[PDB]
Amino acid sequence: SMKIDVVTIFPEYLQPVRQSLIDAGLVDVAVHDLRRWTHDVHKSVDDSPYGGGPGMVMKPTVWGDALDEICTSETLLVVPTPAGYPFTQETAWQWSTEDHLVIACGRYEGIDQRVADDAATRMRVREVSIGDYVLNGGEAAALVIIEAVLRLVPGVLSLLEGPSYTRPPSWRGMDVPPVLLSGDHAKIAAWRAEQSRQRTIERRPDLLGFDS
Amino acid sequence: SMKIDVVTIFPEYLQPVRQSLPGKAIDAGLVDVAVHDLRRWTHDVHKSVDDSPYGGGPGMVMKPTVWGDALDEICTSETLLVVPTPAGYPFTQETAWQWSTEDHLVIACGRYEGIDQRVADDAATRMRVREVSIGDYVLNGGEAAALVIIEAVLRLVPGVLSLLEGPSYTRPPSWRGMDVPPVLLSGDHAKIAAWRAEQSRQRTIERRPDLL
Ligand SMILES: COc1ccc(-c2cc(N)[nH]n2)cc1
Ligand SMILES: COc1ccc(-c2cc(N)[nH]n2)cc1
Repeated sequence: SMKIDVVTIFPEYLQPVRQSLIDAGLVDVAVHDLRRWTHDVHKSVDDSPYGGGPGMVMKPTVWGDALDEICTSETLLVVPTPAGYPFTQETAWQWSTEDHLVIACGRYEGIDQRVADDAATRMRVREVSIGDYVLNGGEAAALVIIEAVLRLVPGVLSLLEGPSYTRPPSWRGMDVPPVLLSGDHAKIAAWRAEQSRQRTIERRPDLLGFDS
Repeated sequence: SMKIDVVTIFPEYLQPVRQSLPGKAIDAGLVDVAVHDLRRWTHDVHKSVDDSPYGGGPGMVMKPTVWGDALDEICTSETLLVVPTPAGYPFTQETAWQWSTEDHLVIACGRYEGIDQRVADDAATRMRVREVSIGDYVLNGGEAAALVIIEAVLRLVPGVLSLLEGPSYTRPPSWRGMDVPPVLLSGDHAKIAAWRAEQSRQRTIERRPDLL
């Protein structure tokens, strides 16, 4: 059993998770509007940065009140950010056995650093990046993290994968590799091992300890 | 002026994209995103999109005949065909900048174990094809990756909407016992810039030593 809470100023962006990645009852996912923890009539969640810079920063006060209500000492607080530790398959396996994830989604130029720092005095906190590109906010990263983690949960139970094929054996004058039709398990395993190592050196040489 | 077509068996998953697009950019004709149900191009009464893998293995493979008809209708010679896959070349910020000046992106979203390799190989004989990964984790299908790519590319198109960045702060100057670093309130802007550079250097050493 896992519970996931997502906090955001754009709750509508999280609807793609509504169609189960939940239907079984293994996991429960809930989405919260950050603005519900404001108190002024304009529901202001942002202010200009100290020390200069472009754009706006999310205020710590509103975030602190939201996390106070949602989190406990058992919670793993997840904060997507381009400046984070890398989120990898290893991370996904680690988080797949957690009881409670809370994902805090930033907008504007980001969240006041004291939010994560205050939270770390009460619970475990992980600032993470899902890849070396920049988004407008954390919501799409939240969807990626939820999908990668939930598929590993017990109950929903290196090198690059090579190419796959299915019927018909000839299509537009292009043939499925004959070894794959041969029924020879040893030869098929060897061919697939070689396609994978060939794809890896071409596309991801870093995975085998080479440059670029 | 960019057109994006997305092809998927789960069209509702791409809901956040159309919802995040400002009317002004659509009205100005800067961007158009369209989502297509792959089952529109199936041949049989059961609307089949998958079949068993040649050479054996777990799961299923998406049929080349269905995908071939879909891409024949949607793509032209000027199309950049994007195929998300864990076995792809890395999608990075430089990729996003490159794709931001394209006239037509088509994103082919896989499910099951992937798409028969002859689909991409045939398409590459008449248009540019890019198989790409958005990070070193595995998803159930390409839809969440399509959301990430669309957001990272379109935020670089005007008006559509090295080292790691250090921490950001805003009001109040003191919160839950934590003060904003006094240098940021000093009015010494050369010193502030040097402080930010050192914060960035330390964060990069701790979280991303690969960047150094
Ligand atoms: C403003 O709030 C955010 C939160 C997260 C991101 C992000 C994370 C990654 N790997 N790319 N972009 C950007 C902005
Ligand atoms: C079966 O269709 C897909 C398509 C893409 C993926 C993917 C891409 C990345 N970076 N992780 N997972 C998985 C399955």
